Amino acid sequence: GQQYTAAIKGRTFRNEKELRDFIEKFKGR
Repeated sequence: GQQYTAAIKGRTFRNEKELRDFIEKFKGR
């Protein structure tokens, strides 16, 4: 699969499950 390359620079995710959670962290401002 097309792994996320833009979405996040310097921190990539292998499991979208963890990105769904870290996403909850970015969305908060």
